[PDB]
Amino acid sequence: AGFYVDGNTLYDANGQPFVMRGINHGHAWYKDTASTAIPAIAEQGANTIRIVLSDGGQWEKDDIDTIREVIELAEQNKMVAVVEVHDATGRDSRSDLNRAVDYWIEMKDALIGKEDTVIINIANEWYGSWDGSAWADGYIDVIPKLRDAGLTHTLMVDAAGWGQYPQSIHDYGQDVFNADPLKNTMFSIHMYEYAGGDANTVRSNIDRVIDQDLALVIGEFGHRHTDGDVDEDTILSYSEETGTGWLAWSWKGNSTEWDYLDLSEDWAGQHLTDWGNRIVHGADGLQETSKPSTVFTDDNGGHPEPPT
Ligand code: NA
Repeated sequence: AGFYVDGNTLYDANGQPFVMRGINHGHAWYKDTASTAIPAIAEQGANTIRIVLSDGGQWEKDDIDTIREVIELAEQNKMVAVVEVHDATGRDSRSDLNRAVDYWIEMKDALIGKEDTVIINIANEWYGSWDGSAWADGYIDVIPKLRDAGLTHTLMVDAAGWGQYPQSIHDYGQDVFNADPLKNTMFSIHMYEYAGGDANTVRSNIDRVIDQDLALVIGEFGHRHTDGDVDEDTILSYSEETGTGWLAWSWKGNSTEWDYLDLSEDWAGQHLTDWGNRIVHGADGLQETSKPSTVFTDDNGGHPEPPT
C-alpha cells in the first residue's frame, strides 16, 4: 500500500482511481503557515495539496521535522500530499537535479511508510530547455537511486521547458517510465501561457500524454489575466472529461505582480479571491468534482463485519 499507476490512471492503495483536484501551497516561502493553510485548503474541498519544499538551494531548507509536520497535517485533513523540491526550477544542471534527489534520500525516514498518502514530485520544473532527450537522461539516471534508497511511492515527473514543454513527455515519457524498476511514475504539465493558452492547446497537451497510456496531472496552472491568456475553463472541463488531475497555483503568497494567482486573501481561507471562487465553487471546480482518496476512510470498502 499505496499509490500505483496502471496506464493513464493513478490508483489509491484500495485500487480506486484517484483524480487529483487540489491546490499548490508555497510552504517553502511561508513555513510557519502550515497548520493554518493546510486545513484551510482542505476546507475548500481539495483532495490533494502540492507542498512546495526547498532543499536549501534558493530558499531556506525544509528540514526533516518540517516535512513530518506538513505530512501529518495533510493526513489529518484527509488530503494526499504531493511533496516537491522547488530549487532546481528551470535548471538544465544535473547537479541541481542531484541535490533534489539527495534531499529525498536524506529525508527518506519522513516518507517511508506514507506511500498510501504521499506522492513524490522529484523536482519542480527541472530542465528549463526546450528538448526531451537530456531531460529524460536525468530521470533515467536518478529514479533507480530513489528506489534503491527504499522509496516506493508513486513518483511524479514534471515536463521539460519549465513544465511547459509537454512534448518532452510525449516523446520520452515511456523511456522515463521504463527506467523506474517499480513502474510507478506519473507526469505533470504546468499550464500557463505556453502550455495552456487556448482550448486546442490544453486538449492536445493532455492527449499527447494520456493517449500514450501515461498518467498525468496538470500540477500547476493559472488563469486568463490582462497580460495573458490561460484557458482555465478548458483545463477544468477537459480534465473532468478525461480523468486528468489538476492542482491550481496557488493558495496564497505570490509576489506582487503575480498576486492575481492567489486563491485566498487570507491564510485561513475565510476570504477567497475571484480566482479562489472560480477554482472552489465554479464549473468543474473542487466542490463539483473533488473526491477524497478512499484511504482516508477506514471502512474496508463496505465489507460486512461478522455478527457478535
Ligand atoms: Na462471535
